[PDB]
Amino acid sequence: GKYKKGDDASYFEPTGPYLMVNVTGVDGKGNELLSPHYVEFPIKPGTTLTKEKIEYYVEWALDATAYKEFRVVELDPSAKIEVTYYDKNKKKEETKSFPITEKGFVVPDLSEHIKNPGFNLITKVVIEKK
Amino acid sequence: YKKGDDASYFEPTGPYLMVNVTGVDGKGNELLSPHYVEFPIKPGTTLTKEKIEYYVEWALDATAYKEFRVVELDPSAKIEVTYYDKNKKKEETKSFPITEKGFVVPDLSEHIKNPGFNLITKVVIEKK
Repeated sequence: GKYKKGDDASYFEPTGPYLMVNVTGVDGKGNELLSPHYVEFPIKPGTTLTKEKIEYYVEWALDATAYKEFRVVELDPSAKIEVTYYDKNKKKEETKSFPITEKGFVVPDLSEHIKNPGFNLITKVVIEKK
Repeated sequence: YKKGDDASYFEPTGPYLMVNVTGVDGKGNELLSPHYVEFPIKPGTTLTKEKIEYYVEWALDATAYKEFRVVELDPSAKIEVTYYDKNKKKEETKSFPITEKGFVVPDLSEHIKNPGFNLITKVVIEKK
């Protein structure tokens, strides 16, 4: 490609829990500047993900694009981290949502159901150049 | 490695600004009929009215009017980009007005590697 997202990034699917960032970067006046690029970051259950760590993960997800030099200004207040998996026991698909807060929430261990759950972050973020 | 020197004899492989300019004098007599030039651009750049003015002046340097300066730009000018949305399977077109504050060049990577940002305008030019 002309900008192949993935310097070295794993060629095969992740072997453990990961955070998937899919943000759309916008300016203040509501103009879309950057379309969502797929980016993965491994995470560990037991970790606490706060709003500040989320802000830094999205700034790092931009470094994978042409907007590598932008900083996060403001994260959509309604963003949440969602995870979807199939529960072995009940036999249904289930989805958990965690809100992005200052105190934060702890990464759950869903390994009993899936070894590599995908924690999804899909929002808009106002970004500005450094 | 950035975005290319003297520019390609083929189609660019990165975002680029296509400049289509008609140069007139202070009386609207036409001096230069539509003249086309390409400039590579980088997503994330803020394109202001003043920057556009400089780009059109540079566009004139490859013509009999290289010694002329841009005096006024048509106030109805706009930058438009047309691409094919890969999610919607349709043609999409975005317009950006030329203003003093300007606008930030979007990255349309998800849909097209080398989008062409079209600038069609008429400008008053006068010898320096």
